Amino acid sequence: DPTHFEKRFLKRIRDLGEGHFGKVELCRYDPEGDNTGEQVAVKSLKPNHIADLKKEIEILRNLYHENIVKYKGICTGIKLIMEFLPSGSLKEYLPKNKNKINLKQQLKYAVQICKGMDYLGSRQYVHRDLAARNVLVESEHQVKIGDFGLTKAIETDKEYYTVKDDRDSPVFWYAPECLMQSKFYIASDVWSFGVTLHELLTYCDSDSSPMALFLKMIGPTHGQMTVTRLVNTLKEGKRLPCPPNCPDEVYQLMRKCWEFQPSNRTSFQNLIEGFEALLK
Ligand SMILES: COc1ccc(Cl)cc1-c1nn(C)cc1NC(=O)c1cnn2cccnc12
Repeated sequence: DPTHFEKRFLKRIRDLGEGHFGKVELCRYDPEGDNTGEQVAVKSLKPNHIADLKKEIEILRNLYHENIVKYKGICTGIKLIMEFLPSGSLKEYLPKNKNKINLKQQLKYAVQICKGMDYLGSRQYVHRDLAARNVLVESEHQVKIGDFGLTKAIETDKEYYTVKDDRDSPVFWYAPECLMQSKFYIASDVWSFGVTLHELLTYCDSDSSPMALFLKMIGPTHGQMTVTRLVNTLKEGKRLPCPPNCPDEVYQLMRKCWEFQPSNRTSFQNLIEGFEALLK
């Protein structure tokens, strides 16, 4: 079985990244024992979260798209084995490559994120975690959606999935329905995409991050009152400002991701056409 990675041959090299419950490591699968084996990215949990990882593995095993990270297999306790992309995420790549990545490349990356996301939605799934940290860089010409840790299936003939465990949520990327009722629609991922586009256009600058910008708008002195204050700001019609050097035509497309009601938001296909017209 080419998708079965034996524990004895999966050699840990170094850490790539870490979250609250999981971590990704660079390993080499070396059955020959001479360091000629293929490098792979391995996701595992820190010592039920085990059940969630098993559902995440089965989602990725069945996704096939040029802008979705490639599933390679499993190591059985279970580890998810995937292709290794040495450039890492946009969050680490963009601050180090501003000279190479111009506006034309930023908009092509935006089209690619939209294509991967439209494919996920056609498979009846809602991501719930679309942010620059979850987009990997294949090359200066290609990006891939690189994590599916919070992904849920939407029931047939239903418009949304309700999440009970909303602990450690990326609130500054969440649409009003997610914050107010814990409801996740395909239109909620469109809202998240608008915030990821803002990150891409600022080259993931820490000082102008969505969290930093919203906290200036609401006040960084609230604590447990932060989310209510965020909801009030959005209900008032306030939104993230236009990124520096971002043309108005691009900002207007970003604004279409942030219509208050999910049913009024632009689709991923409408965004692709919008960006393709600006690229011509
Ligand atoms: C999407 O990334 C993550 C997802 C979950 C976690 Cl827990 C950490 C990262 C992460 N943090 N950082 C800083 C870098 C990461 N990842 C890579 O560099 C990487 C390279 N190839 N690859 C393939 C699949 C997944 N990740 C990678």
